[PDB]
Amino acid sequence: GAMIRTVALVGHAGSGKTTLTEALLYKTGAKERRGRVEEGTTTTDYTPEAKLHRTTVRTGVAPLLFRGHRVFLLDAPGYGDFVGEIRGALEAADAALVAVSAEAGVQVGTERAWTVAERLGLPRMVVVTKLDKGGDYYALLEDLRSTLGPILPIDLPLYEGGKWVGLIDVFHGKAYRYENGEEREAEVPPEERERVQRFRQEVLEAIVETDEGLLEKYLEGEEVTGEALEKAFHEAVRRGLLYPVALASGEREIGVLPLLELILEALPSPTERFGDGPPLAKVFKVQVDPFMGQVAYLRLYRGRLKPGDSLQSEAGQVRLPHLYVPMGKDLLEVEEAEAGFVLGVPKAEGLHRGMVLWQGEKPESEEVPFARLPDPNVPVALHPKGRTDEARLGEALRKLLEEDPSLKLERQEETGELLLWGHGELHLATAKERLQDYGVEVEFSVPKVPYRETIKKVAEGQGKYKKQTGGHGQYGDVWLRLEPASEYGFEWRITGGVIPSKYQEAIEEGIKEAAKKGVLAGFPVMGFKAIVYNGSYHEVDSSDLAFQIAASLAFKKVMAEAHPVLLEPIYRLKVLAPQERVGDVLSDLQARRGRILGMEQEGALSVVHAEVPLAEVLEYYKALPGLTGGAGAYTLEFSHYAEVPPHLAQRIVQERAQEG
Ligand SMILES: Nc1nc2c(ncn2[C@@H]2O[C@H](COP(=O)(O)OP(=O)(O)OP(=O)(O)O)[C@@H](O)[C@H]2O)c(=O)[nH]1
Ligand SMILES: [Mg+2]
Repeated sequence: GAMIRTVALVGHAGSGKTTLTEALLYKTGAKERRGRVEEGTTTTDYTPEAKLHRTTVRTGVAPLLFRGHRVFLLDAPGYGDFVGEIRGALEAADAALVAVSAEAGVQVGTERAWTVAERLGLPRMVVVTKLDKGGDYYALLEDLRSTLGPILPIDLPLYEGGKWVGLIDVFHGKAYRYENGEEREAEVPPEERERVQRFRQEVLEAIVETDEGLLEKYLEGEEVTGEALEKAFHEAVRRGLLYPVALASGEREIGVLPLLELILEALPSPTERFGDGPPLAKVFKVQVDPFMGQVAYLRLYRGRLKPGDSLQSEAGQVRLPHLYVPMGKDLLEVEEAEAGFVLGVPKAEGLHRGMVLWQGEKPESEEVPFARLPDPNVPVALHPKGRTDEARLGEALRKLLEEDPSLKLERQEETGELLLWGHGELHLATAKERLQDYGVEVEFSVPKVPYRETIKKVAEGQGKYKKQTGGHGQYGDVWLRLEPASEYGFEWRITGGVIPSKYQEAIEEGIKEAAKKGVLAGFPVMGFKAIVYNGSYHEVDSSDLAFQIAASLAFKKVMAEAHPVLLEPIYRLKVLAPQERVGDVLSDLQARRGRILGMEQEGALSVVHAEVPLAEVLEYYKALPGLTGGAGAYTLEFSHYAEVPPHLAQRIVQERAQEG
C-alpha cells in the first residue's frame, strides 16, 4: 500500500541503463514519448556533455509512479571517469539495480558498482539487457553464479524462431510476449517446460534455505504458503543473501513494467533499512545550472516533510517552503515528502555534496551512508584562453567544483602551475566543456615536471652582508659547508658563541630560501647538509634580516662549487593487465626508461610492478587502456628523485637557462 523504493541503476557503460530508464518513465506516464540516447532526447542525459559524448555524465533522477507506489530510480553513469556521481547515487539509494549487457557479461564497470554497493551494505539485483544483440542467457547465468554468487533467476527468455520476444516468469510458470509495445500472455513452450521447472525448484530451495522458519516447516512437514515464500524472498534480498536476476530491454520494450513490479517486491523500503524516526537526509549531489543557479539533490533516508518545514545542517537551518522532486533537469513540486524521496532544493548555494541534514539529535558517522571517493589522478595544467577568461575563470571553477567535487584544483608548490586533477581523459574533457557552459574558455597542457637540484661534492665558503643605510647598519657573517646527503638537514656547529643561538632560525630560513632556486638550473635544491660552523655578529648592527641575507649569499656561493646535479621525479607503476596483455605492458615501459620490479600472476589477472620517470608518463593515461584491452588500469605513485641522464640533463639545463 503506497510503497516507496530508492534504487540506483548502475553498471558498465553501454549496458542500456538510460534506455531502460526512458522506457520506465514512458510506460508509467511520466513522459509523453520515450526518447533515445542517439537523438539526445532522454530525461537523464540533458547536459551538453552527456549528449555530446553519448554517455551519462551526470546521474539523472527518474521518479516512477506505479499504482500508488513510488520508485525513485537514480540513473547513474557507467564510466569510471564519473565515479563521483556513481558513488553518490549508490550513497543515496537503499539498493542497487545492476544492469548487465548479455553480449558482454560482467565487465569492469559491473564489478566496481557491485563492490561499492556491497561495502555500503546494499541489496543487489541484476537486470540483463541487450539479449537481442546476442549472447547465451543460460551461460550468462552460470557466469554470474560463479562470479557474483547466490544469484536467483526470476526470468528466462521467451524465444520464437530464434528471436527474443519476451520472458518466462519462472516462479509462476507463465510466459509473456511483447509486440507493438504491448504485453500479452503466451504459453511456456513445450520444449522449455522441463528446464523451467528445474529453475523453479532451485528458486524455491534457495529461498527456503535462507529462512529458518520455512526450513523448520519444510522439515517438520508443514505447508509453505505463497505469502510465506514472498516474505522469505524479500527478507533474503534485504540481507543480501540472494540477488534476483531479471531480464528487460528498453530498446526492445520487453519486461519493463515487470522489472518495476519486481523492484517493489524484491528491494527494501527506507523503513526496512533505517526504521522510523525524525528526518534524516543527505545532499548526495549538486548541479550548478549556468542560468538557474545551484540546485541541491537530497535523499531523505527517514522521516516526513511538508512545505514550510526546516532541517538543521552544519551550515545552519535549511528552510524548505517548497518541496520539489527532480525528473531530469526539471523540478516537480509536491505537497509532501516521505522517506525514500529524492528532493531538489533550488537556490542552494549554501548546500554542498556530503552535507547531512536532520531534525532532533544530530547523527553520528555510522548512522549516515558514506562512500569515499578515490583521489583524482590525472593532472593537466590549466590556462585561461585569454583576457576575459582569465578574469571569469575564478568563479567558473568555483561552480565547476561545487557540482563536481571529484575534480581537485591545486597550485603546484614548485612549478607554480594551476593544476586540475580528474579521473580520466573523458572526465577532464567534460570538465573543459562544462567550464565553457559557464562562459569560460580554457586549454589544457601537460604539467611542467618538478625537477630538482642537488650536490655531488663538499664545499665551504663565507657569506657576509655589511651595509649602513640610514641611522643604523646591518651586519651578518656566516661560514657554510655543504655536504651531499640523502636527506636535507641543518647542522648548527657554531662555537665560542661567535654567533648567538637566537640567529639560528634566521640563518636556516636564509638557507632554505636560497635553496628554492638552485645554481645549476633554478630548481629547488635537496639532499644536502647545511653546516654553519663559524661566523660573527655585532651587537649593534646584526639582525635576523642581515643573517638571512648572509646565509642566502653563502648558500649560492657554496653550491656553485659543490658540483651541482639535476634530478627528476621517479614513480612506481602497479599496472593490472590480463593474461596475454602483459607482453604489451612490459613492452611499452622500455620506451619510457622503465624497470621491472615484479609480477604477481595469480589465476587470470596478473599484477605488473615497475618503476619509471615522471617526465615519461605524464600522458600514460592516454595509452594504458588502449594496451590492456581496456580491462586494465595503470597506477602511478611517487618513489624518489634521481639524476637526469646526462643526455637530457644537459638538454633541460640549457632550456631553463636559455631564457628567464
Ligand atoms: N539492441 C539493444 N540495444 C540497446 C539496448 N539497450 C540499450 N541499447 C542501445 O545501446 C546503447 C546504450 O545506451 P544507454 O541506454 O545510453 O546505456 P547506458 O548503459 O545507460 O550507457 P552509459 O550512460 O554510458 O553508462 C544505446 O545506443 C542504445 O540505443 C537493448 O536492450 N538492446
Ligand atoms: Mg546512461
